[PDB]
Amino acid sequence: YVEFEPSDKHIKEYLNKIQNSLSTEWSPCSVTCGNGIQVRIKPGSANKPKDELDYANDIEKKICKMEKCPH
Ligand SMILES: [Pt+2]
Repeated sequence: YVEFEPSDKHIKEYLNKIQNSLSTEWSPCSVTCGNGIQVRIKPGSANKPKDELDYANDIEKKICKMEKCPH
């Protein structure tokens, strides 16, 4: 059945996109309408170099919901 949840592959793609602004503050929502994701570096991982961020443990993720997508 369709999951209707964001996928890890897609969240990782977003991480690539916003990597220059990635911080311990929540990122912008990945979408301007519908459902997307926001990500941030976990506060306890702020000291880590970019190349040692573990997806599961060092990155936090939350669903964000914008207004319905228009036709
Ligand atoms: Pt929104």
